[PDB]
Amino acid sequence: AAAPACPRFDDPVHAAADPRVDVERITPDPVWRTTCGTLYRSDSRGPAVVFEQGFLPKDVIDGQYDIESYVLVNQPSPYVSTTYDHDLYKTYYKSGYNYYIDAPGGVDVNKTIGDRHKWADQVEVAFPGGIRTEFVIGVCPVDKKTRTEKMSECVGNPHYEPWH
Repeated sequence: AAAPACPRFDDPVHAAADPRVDVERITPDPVWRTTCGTLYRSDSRGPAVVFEQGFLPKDVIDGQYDIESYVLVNQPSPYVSTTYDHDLYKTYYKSGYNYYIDAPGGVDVNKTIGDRHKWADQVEVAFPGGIRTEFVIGVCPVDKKTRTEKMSECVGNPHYEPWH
């Protein structure tokens, strides 16, 4: 069978864990992701924390709202970064976990700032205000020495709420 199209929420930051994010401050003009495939995030923070809190951004108030600046220099920002690439965890050595995300929206970085910048290979989606736990599917821990997922140790998020 051929797959169906994706639901479209009216609120572009419907997914935000911190709704104080000010969408009008995002620069440059964001190109919102309209697909709904699984996204991924490398993070060293453990699933007990992420499943309780979701992914909260570092600074929705005074953080770096410019996406190009945030991608290039990684200051505290209103964004939580994710990737289209299931395998990007292989490039994140420090990071103990590959989180699986099923969330509407997000700013498509390469569509917003182009695909010629230094980190275009990361195929990132930046979530303004972060990501509520109901949109975090689960996680797989990563074996650092082989850069592989420990698949018998993946865990589903009890708070995940499928929506499509």
